[PDB]
Amino acid sequence: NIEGVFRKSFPDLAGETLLDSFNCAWVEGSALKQGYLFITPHWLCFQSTLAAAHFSIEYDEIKDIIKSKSVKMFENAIEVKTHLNDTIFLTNFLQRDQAYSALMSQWLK
Repeated sequence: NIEGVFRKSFPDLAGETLLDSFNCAWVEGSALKQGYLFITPHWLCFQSTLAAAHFSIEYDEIKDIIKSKSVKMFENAIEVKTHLNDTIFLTNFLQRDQAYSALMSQWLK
């Protein structure tokens, strides 16, 4: 029912097809929120599984996407840098390589 989460959380994106989705967590400082990364043709979105916290960012707002270096077994993060110089930290991916590839495909057009 991942589509239902998307359609409830992002009604402004009701015309967007859901191309892919990934389990991960949004981390901001000391706060971690487990949730879902959604990839649509124009938007990168996240909704927390058990909390209100969510975001949506257009690919034309994204300056860079980094597959974070790690020598730790269970850390698997992606960093999203915006043109407004914000940084979004996504962690705890089960399929980080696949997520990163799916991101590249839409961001690089």
